[PDB]
Formats: sequence, structure tokens, C-alpha cells
Amino acid sequence: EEINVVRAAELHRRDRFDPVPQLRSLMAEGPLTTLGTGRTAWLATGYDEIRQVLSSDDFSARLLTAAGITWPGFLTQYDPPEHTRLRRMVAPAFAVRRMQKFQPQVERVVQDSLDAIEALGGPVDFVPRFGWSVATTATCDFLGIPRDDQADLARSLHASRTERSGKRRTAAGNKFMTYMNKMTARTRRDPGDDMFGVVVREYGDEITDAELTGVAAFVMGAGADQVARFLAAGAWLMADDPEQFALLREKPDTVPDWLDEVIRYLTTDEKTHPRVATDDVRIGDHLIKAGDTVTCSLLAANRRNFPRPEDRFDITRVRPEHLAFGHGIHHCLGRSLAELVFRTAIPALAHRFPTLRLAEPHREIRLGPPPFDVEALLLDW
Amino acid sequence: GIDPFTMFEEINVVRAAELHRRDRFDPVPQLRSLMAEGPLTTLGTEESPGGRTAWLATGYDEIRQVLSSDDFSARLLYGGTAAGIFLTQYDPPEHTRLRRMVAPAFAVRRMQKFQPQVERVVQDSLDAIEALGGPVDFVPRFGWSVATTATCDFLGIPRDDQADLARSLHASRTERSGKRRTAAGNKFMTYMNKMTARTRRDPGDDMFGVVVREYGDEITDAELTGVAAFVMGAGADQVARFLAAGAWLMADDPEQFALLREKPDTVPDWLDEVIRYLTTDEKTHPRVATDDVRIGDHLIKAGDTVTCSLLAANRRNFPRPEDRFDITRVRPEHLAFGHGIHHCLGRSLAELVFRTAIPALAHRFPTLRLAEPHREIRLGPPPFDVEALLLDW
Ligand code: HEM
Ligand code: HEM
Repeated sequence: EEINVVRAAELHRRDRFDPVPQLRSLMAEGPLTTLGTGRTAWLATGYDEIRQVLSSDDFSARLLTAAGITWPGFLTQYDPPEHTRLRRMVAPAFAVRRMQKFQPQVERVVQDSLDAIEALGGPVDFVPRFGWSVATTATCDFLGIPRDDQADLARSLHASRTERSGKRRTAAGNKFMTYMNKMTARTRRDPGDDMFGVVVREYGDEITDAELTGVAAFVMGAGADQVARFLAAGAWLMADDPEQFALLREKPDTVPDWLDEVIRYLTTDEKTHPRVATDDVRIGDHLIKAGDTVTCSLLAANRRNFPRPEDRFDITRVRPEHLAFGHGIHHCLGRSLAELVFRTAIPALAHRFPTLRLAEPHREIRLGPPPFDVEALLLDW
Repeated sequence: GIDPFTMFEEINVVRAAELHRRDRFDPVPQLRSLMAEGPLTTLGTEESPGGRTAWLATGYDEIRQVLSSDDFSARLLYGGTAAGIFLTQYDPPEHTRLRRMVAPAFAVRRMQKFQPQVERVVQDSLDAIEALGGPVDFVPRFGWSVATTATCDFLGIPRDDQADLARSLHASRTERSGKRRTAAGNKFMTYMNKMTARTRRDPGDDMFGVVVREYGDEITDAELTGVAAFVMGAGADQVARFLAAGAWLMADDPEQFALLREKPDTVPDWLDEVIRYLTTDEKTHPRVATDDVRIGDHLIKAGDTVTCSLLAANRRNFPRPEDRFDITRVRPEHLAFGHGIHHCLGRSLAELVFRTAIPALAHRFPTLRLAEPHREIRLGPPPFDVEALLLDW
């Protein structure tokens, strides 16, 4: 049953922004297909069926010991009621009011990230200078990491995930986590105006150091990876189809749902973590036996009408429907922060470089392994 | 979010734990298969240039090589994990410096002196079981009763205090509520801080007084407290789980333990065989490679991790006849207490408790049996955790 998680990864590659032919074949086969098999690994590609799976109380997101021991603060490895307690304690850091009040700082992050790019001059790689820069600075600011330490903290996170020397990965992972631990200690003594502080002032000794460090490490990792990769993919979409984003730039009021369409089209997290069934559960016409796993294809759901015309990127589309942030109890806790950064950074780029385009538009943009990972994006203006 | 499969240390801890579940007393088929493959196999690899590999060592000699090598670190793994937040987290020189100061408390002469007290603890626990009447759960009534009392006596906690103090320590590590964790932790700490202050005024006969006499200045209060908490928490857990699994083995194979009770001098190494067969701590903490090392027919790169299967080493000939429990086996070999600089500090205490309590049980209840012979015994997550053991006699 473990090879079936490798198999899922293969189906979520991309032909530029499009899903690959292998996935399309499964999509047209039906809403729910077998990946492998008396236990069965299923892929859910139907919009309705995915929602049924992700919102059912007869599935667990657990791999298998209590989540808190090996995965403290890694929410998508908790089941209720432990999941419910921990998510309740961190959720107020992501409430609408705190997100609105964060918006001015996120605006400055994008403006300064754009001030650096213009000074450097075209052409220039937007993967590090726009994607990575905005994402890590915004996420560090949200956590209250002092500005003087962010560059080195962000460098150690990146090195821990990508370094070509395994030895240097270990050292960087240790550097990163020690810093997150020290942040937890400073909050416990003197809670500030940030995620750490908000959690500790509301709950205090109810949340443990392991939980708090765990959640903070997760938010840093999610913020740095998810937001950076999305912003890189957004800049590429801007370069590829600039007339649609000129409409955003000049007449944003006529396209109030624009961000949902970009999210739908790009789908930079293509699939959810496998869910294991705990009762026999009818899902559509299909029977999922207790012990089966179901992986949900968020790409399949959001791009369900590919390759027909209506699936093509249309920024004026009325109320775009997507499941890009999942569904049910594990739906993305960070959605409001991610969306704030995208709402701010994407139009800030359009206003700043209306004449944005690919430097070297002859050659293909190289993509890494999924999830959707633009490795370099050389743009001029 | 974050894909849990990209969490290198955590995902491979999980995979290693799954491999060290048990089918009654035996290794599961999945570990058996890896054992047959060779002395070292992969748990998993990060899929990128520079990606690290998590390895499982199952070969006896290869495990001794890994664990005696200076090119592996215990500290560097848990420092890259949110899960990693006493002695096993240290490398030399910190490891050496702390371990030398506490080692005198676990010396041979010290265990000889404690033996009469351990005999009394066993007899008291067995009297209480007898007074309850069958069927009795041997997990709380034999395993934990003996483990808690013997470990607290070793620390010199007065009998009146032991129940409350052990409860406090367990609360602080256990509860979901983090408020009750801090309250219980502070109750434990305030007691130990007084005990430390008392010891430093006049060193006594227990663990604290021995240490403070030989190394009083050079060891801190926090270090003393930390060692006590390990002995009372994790140490006691290890001992309780072993005694519960021992009692199960005795009920399961009464004829071999009848040999222990009637002709104990014919089976001088009996305890080494019981320990080998049961292997109630199935694996070591994962170590990070700090240099490249060739082991088996593989190259472990610096930054790769290795987890050693003590179960695999101890049960290396499973399922052949020679691996079966045989209390008369001459000089049984095992690595149940690890190897190299991190080898069990409490081995001699653990063995004294087992050497005393197991014969005591065999003599008291020669008719010991499962209460519900056909009902399966439920095992918790690794390490070897008998959840309930209803015995009668
Ligand atoms: C600062 C940015 C982000 C943070 C802090 C964040 C945080 C989280 C957290 C904590 C969860 C787990 C919630 C739970 O289990 O209860 C989660 C789940 C999820 N996030 Fe995010 N996230 C971020 C950005 C993104 C982005 C940009 C996407 C997609 C484009 C995304 C997609 C998801 C999905 C699909 C899940 C559900 C996973 C599943 O059910 O298996 N996240 N996120
Ligand atoms: C009163 C009982 C016990 C105490 C106080 C105790 C104490 C300790 C301590 C302090 C260490 C760390 C040593 C270091 O890093 O230098 C250790 C390691 C170890 N102990 Fe124990 N122990 C006890 C019982 C047991 C039992 C019953 C077993 C097995 C059946 C066991 C197996 C181990 C193993 C395998 C290690 C090494 C782990 C590794 O290298 O990663 N111990 N013990």
C-alpha cells in the first residue's frame, strides 16, 4: 500500500499549467478510480466525491502513537478531539481582524521586494527575488521574527530542504529549529504582537512548548514553500497572459473574484494527503471498505473541464469554484494569510511592471518535481 | 500546508516504529523480510540532489559497528526535529562529563547493597496480588507495583511520598491539558529541589548522596533532578514493561520456568536468554552520520541516519528452532541494552530487579496461567507494551 503514494505523485505533473494526459484519462474514467489493490487505494477526482471524503468522519488523516509525540503541532496528522483542541488554540492568529491589520505590513513587503528588482534591472530571476523574498519576509513578519535575523533563518530553512550536501542539510535543519525554539522561549517570557504572542496570551500554559514550536515551524515551512511557489507561478501566468492582468491593474472592480480564478487555474497543491477509511463508506456509487485509502486530486477537481474552452484561464469568470485549500476539518488554516499575500503582491507586480515579459521567451520554463515548482523565471520589462 | 512525507526525521521514525510491532513475542513479517535482505536496508530517501537516506541496521556486527563508532551523533537528529523538544541527546564531551558523575550510583557494589530491599519489594507486591485474588492484571499489580517502588527506593524517596510524586511526574509528561502539565511538573520539581538541598547538606545512602559525595560541586541541581526523573519515569517504564512481558512468557511457557525454580544452578545464564527473547526495547534512537562510512555493502553518507534494530540482532535466527526461547542456552548473546558510549546506564539496576522478581513470581505462583487462555493479549504501540495481562493461579 505504500507504493500507491508514490503513484499519486506521478499523476500530478504538469504540461506547463495543464494537467498531464495520464490524469485526464483517470478523470474521464469516472469520479473515483483505483490506484492499486484485500485493501484498495483510490484516487478521487470528482468535485462532489472529494468533498464527501474530506468532510466524512469515517476517514482519518493519520499515517498509523499519539500525533503529539512525533508530530507536535503538525495538525494534518491529528484526529479529533486532539485536532480540535490544538486548531482552536492557533486559529485566532488567522482571524479576519488580525489579517486586515496585517495588510499594511504585507503591502510594504511587496513594495520593498519590487524596489530591489527595479534597482537590479532586467532581466532578473523572479523565483528568488519576488517569490521567495515576499513569502519568507511576510511569513517571518507574521511570526514576529526580528528583521535582522530573517535572512539567515530563511537561508537555513531553504538549505535544510535543498542543500546538495546532506551534512549541510542536517546542520541547517538544526540551525533552523534552534531558532524556532528560542522564539518560543522569548514569547513565553514576553509575548509580542504576533502569532506566537497572540496564542500565548490567549492560552498560556494550555499549549505546550513542543506544540507551539511545532506549529510555528509548520507555519514558517508552509509560508515559505506554498506562498513562494504560488507567487512564482503567478508571475509566470502574468508574463504568459498579460492582457488579462492589465484588466486587473486598470479596472479591478470589474473582476472582484479574480484571485479565486488564478488559484483555480494554478492549483499549486495538487493533492491532499491520503485518508484511511475506518468504516465501510458509500461514496457515490462506489464502496470504500474500512482500511482502504483515498487520495483527493485537487487539480482534477479545479481543472475538471480540461481541455475544453471553459477551463482556460479567464480572470473575468463569475464566482470561480475550487478546492485548492482542501475541505472539512483539515482545510487550510493559513488560507487567509496566503490570500492576503496574493491579493497584495499580484496587483502590486502588475502596477509596477505593466510591460512585464519573459526574457528568453523561446525556451521552456523548467519545473521541478510536484508540487508546482517553477525553478527559474527570467523576466524583463 | 506541508506534505508529511517530506518530514525526513518524523516519517522515518514512523516507518521504523511500524517495523517493530510484535506478533505475540515474534518480529512481524515486514521486519523478518528486511532482516533476510542483508545487514543494512533503507527506510527512505529524500528525492533530490543531496537528499538524505534513513537506514535500518539489522545485522548484529553491523549494529555494534554503528553504535561503537565515533562518526555518529545522537544530538544532531533531534535538534532538526520539533519532536526533539537526558543523556541520549548529548555527544562527547558533554555526554562524557555528565555520564561519569552519575555512573557511581549504578556501580556493582551499590546493586549488591540494594538486593535485600528489592527482594522485599517483590514479596510485598506478590502478597498484594495474592490478597486481591485471581484473576489479577499483572501490568499494574506486578509490573508497575514493582517498578515504581524499586526505582523510588533506589532514589531514596520515602515510602509515604512515592505514590504522589510518581503520579506528579507521570501527569507532567502525560496529560493533554498543558495547564495540568505545568502544575504537576512544578509539584515534582519543588519536591526534588528540596531533596537536592537536603542531600547537599548531608549526603545519604541513595542515588543522590552517592553522586553528591563523589561529584557534588561539578554536578548541578537540574542535572540531579533530570537523572531522578529519568529513573522514575522512563527507567520505571522500561522495568514495568519487561516484568509484564516476563510474566506473560512465564504463563505461556511454565515448564521452562519450573526448571528455573527447582534447579536454578543448572541455568546460570537464564536471565540473558529471557532478555534476548523478549527484547522489550526494540530499537535505539536514530543516529546521524557525521562522516561517510561503509557498512555492509553500502555507503552511508554524512547526514544519513541509521536506526539499529536490537530486536533483529537478538532474534537474528528467527524463525529457525535455535531462536526459540530456551532457558538452558549456554551464554546467550544480546544487545538489549545497546552498545558503545550510550549503552544502558541502568542495566545493572534493571537486571537486579528482574533477577529478583522473576524467580520470586515462579516460586509464589507455580500454577500461574492466563485467565482467558483463548483471548488475545492486546499490545500497544512500540516499544513492547502489554496493555493488560489477566492472570490466575
Ligand atoms: C502562509 C501560508 C500557509 C500556511 C501557514 C498554511 C497552513 C496550513 C495548515 C496548518 C494546514 C493544516 C490544517 C489542519 O490540518 O487542520 C494546512 C492545510 C492545507 N493547506 Fe495550507 N497553509 C498555507 C498556504 C497554502 C497554500 C498556498 C495552499 C494551496 C495553494 C495550501 C493548501 C493546503 C491544503 C490543501 C491543505 C489541506 C491538506 C490536506 O487535507 O491533506 N496551503 N495549511
Ligand atoms: C531502572 C531502569 C533503567 C534505567 C534507569 C535506565 C537508564 C538509561 C539511561 C540513562 C540511558 C542513556 C545512556 C546514555 O545515553 O549514555 C539508557 C539507555 C538505554 N537503555 Fe536503559 N535504563 C533502564 C532500563 C532499561 C531496560 C529494561 C532496557 C531494555 C530491556 C534498556 C535499554 C536501554 C537501551 C537500548 C539504551 C540505549 C538507547 C540508544 O543508544 O539509543 N534500559 N538507559
